[PDB]
Amino acid sequence: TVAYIAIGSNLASPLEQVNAALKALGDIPESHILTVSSFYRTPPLGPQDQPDYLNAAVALETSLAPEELLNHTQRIALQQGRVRKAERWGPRTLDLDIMLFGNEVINTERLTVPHYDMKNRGFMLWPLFEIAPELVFPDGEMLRQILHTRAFDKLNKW
Ligand SMILES: [Cl-]
Repeated sequence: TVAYIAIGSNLASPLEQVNAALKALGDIPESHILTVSSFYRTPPLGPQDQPDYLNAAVALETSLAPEELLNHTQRIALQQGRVRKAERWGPRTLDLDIMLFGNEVINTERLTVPHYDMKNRGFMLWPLFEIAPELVFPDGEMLRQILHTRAFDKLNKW
């Protein structure tokens, strides 16, 4: 099954943080990276001197069940994030989210797929469109149309 995963980081030097997450994704059991988007840049909100977020989308082929894949993405987030050194929240973070899982709709306390807010996040949609321009959501919406009809912040490549 093809799952689409969002990666985001504003940790340390984000380029290598994201490369580490990618390596970890490829090391998930029964799973293989099919393609990775370009790396995109999201500025922080407000005047503060805060680091930019690096965003990417990954197509991962997997024979894992959705909640099994979630165990792994949560594990990698913990292991690679500075959760132990810093705090769960941030403000500096490594985010790994399952955006889509095949054509499945999952509504559980642990897992909601499609990701609940992805259709409002240009930093998820633009990278996803780069790697899956013909994508159609489970509810029938075409990714290509959402990008024509919703307002998103300008998103430059990293
Ligand atoms: Cl949907």
